[PDB]
Amino acid sequence: VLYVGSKTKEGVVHGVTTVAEKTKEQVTNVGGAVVTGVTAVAQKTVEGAGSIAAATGFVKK
Amino acid sequence: VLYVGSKTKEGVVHGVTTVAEKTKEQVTNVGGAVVTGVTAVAQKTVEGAGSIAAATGFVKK
Amino acid sequence: VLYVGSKTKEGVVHGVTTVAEKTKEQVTNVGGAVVTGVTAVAQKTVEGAGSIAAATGFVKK
Amino acid sequence: VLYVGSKTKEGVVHGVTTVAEKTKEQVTNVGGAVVTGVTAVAQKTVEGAGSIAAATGFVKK
Amino acid sequence: VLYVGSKTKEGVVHGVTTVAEKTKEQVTNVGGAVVTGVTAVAQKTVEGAGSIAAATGFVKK
Amino acid sequence: VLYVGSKTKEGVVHGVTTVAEKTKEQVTNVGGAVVTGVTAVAQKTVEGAGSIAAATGFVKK
Repeated sequence: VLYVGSKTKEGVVHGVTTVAEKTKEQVTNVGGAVVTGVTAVAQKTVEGAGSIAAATGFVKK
Repeated sequence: VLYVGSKTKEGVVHGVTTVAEKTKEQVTNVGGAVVTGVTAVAQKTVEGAGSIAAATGFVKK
Repeated sequence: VLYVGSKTKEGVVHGVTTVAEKTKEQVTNVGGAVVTGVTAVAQKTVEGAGSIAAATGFVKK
Repeated sequence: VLYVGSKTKEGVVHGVTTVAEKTKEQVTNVGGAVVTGVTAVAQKTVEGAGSIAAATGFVKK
Repeated sequence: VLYVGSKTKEGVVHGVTTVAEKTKEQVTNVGGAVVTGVTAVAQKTVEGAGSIAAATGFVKK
Repeated sequence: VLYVGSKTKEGVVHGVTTVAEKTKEQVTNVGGAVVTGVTAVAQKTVEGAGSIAAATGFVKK
């Protein structure tokens, strides 16, 4: 890989905004996965054979 | 891979916005996945054979 | 692959917006996979054999 | 005025919102009035004869 | 004036959202009034012989 | 004026949220008024003959 005089963005995440003033969450999980709210996942390169890169709310049995 | 004088951008997520004033959330998940809200996932390169890159609300058995 | 003085976008997600004032959600998942809300998934390359790139609300058996 | 139990609003401004990501303003005012933004104005009563209540962008020669 | 359990709205504004992704304003002004944005006036009572309630972009001579 | 359990809003302004990432103003005003941003104005009563209640970008000669 060669760059000269370049400005490039790879796997970047930015400017994630949320606005509220009243919010209630009543999660009652027992055995799985519950994801609520804001999250940011940003990779550039991952190598694997059966791997999971960006899991949000994942169960595997 | 060669770049000269380029302003490319690759695998970006930006400017995701949610505006509210009243939110209420009730979940009663027992055995799977319940993802609710805002999630921002961005990659450039993934390698695999049985890989999963961006899993959101994923259940596998 | 070579670039000379080019501005380009590859695999991007921008300017996704939701606006509301009242949101009420009562999901009661019993073992499947429920996704509600906003998610932003963006890659450039996905290499696999039986891979999954962007799964949102995915159940597998 | 004899409220004996009621949920009321009397002259309110709520939930004004503006979404953008690129914005440029160029104003070269010389002798007047220029308004280029977001303004929220709300009253209940005004009095008097020569009265101005909401004067967003007003010139009075 | 009486209210014995009545939910009422008296002169309000809401849900006046606006959305864009590229704005550029180049107003040039010398002698008048210019308004080039979003404004929300919500009043209940105004009175007077020469009253002006909601003037947006007003010139008076 | 009498209240025995009325839940009342009388001249309020809430939730005027605006969102951007890139913003640039180039104001070159002379001898006048220029307003380019966010303002919140909320009154209940103003009393007076020659009265101005909510002036935003006002010039009187």
